[PDB]
Amino acid sequence: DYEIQRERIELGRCIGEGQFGDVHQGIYMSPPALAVAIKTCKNCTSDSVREKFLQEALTMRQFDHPHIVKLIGVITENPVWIIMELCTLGELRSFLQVRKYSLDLASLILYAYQLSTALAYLESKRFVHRDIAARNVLVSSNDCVKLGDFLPIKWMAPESINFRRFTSASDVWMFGVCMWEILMHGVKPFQGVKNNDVIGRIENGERLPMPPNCPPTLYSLMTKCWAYDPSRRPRFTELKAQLSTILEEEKA
Ligand SMILES: Fc1ccccc1Nc1ncnc2[nH]ncc12
Repeated sequence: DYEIQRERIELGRCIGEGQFGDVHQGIYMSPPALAVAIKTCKNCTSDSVREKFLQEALTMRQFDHPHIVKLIGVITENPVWIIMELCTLGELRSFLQVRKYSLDLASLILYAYQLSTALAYLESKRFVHRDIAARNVLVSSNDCVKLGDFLPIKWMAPESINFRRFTSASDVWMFGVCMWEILMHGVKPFQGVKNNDVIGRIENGERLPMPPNCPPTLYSLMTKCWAYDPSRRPRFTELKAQLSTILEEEKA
C-alpha cells in the first residue's frame, strides 16, 4: 500500500502540465528527503475523474524496472496527488531538440537500447503500452531515460488505425517510430501530412525515411518493426539484443 500522508510532501516549482493537471517537483520526507514529481488533478473532486487519474497509479505499482518511472505513492484525499520518481531533465522530445548538437550517436542509440529493456520487461509481464512515443519518455540524467506514461495516428501500427487492435506487435511498430524520433532529434513523424492520409501512405508500402547519420543496420531494424504483417515484426527481446550490438559497434 502506497497511501502517503500529505505533511510528508512539500510542493515545489511547476515542471510542466499533465493530462489531469499541473505536475510539480517537490520533496518527500520519509524515515532521507527524496526529490519527487507530484502529479495533481484539478477536477478530482468528481469520482469519475479520480478513478481515471488514480488508474495510472494502479498500473504503475505493478512495475519495477530501472527504465520505467517509479510510483512512490498516492494521496487519495482532495486535492488528489500521485507521487512519482523525479526525472530532472524532463521530457525526451524537448531534451533532444535542445541538445541536438550536444548529444552524439552513441547517446541516441543508448536511449533506444534503454527503452527496449523497459519494453522487453513490459512484454515479459504481457502488458501492452499502446502509446510508445518520444513524448512519453523522461530523462533522469544524460545517460538515463525512463518510460513514463501509464489519437496518435502517426505512431500507430496499421491494424491499430484500421481496427483498433493493440497487441505486443503494434507496440513494436510504435517503438520503431520512437527510435526514428530519437535519431531525428525529436522531430515528429509525418510532418505536414494529415492524419487521414497516413493509413493510405502505409498501405502503399511507404515508410519514414532513413534519418541523416543513422547507421544502415539500425534503420533496417526500424524497417523490421514496420512490417505490415504483425506476425513478421520482431519481439523486444530480439530488438534489445540487436540494439546492444549496434551500440557496441558505435562506442568503438
Ligand atoms: F508532466 C510533465 C510534463 C513535462 C515534463 C515532465 C513531466 N512530468 C514528469 N517530470 C519528471 N518526472 C516525472 N515523473 N512522473 C512524471 C514526471
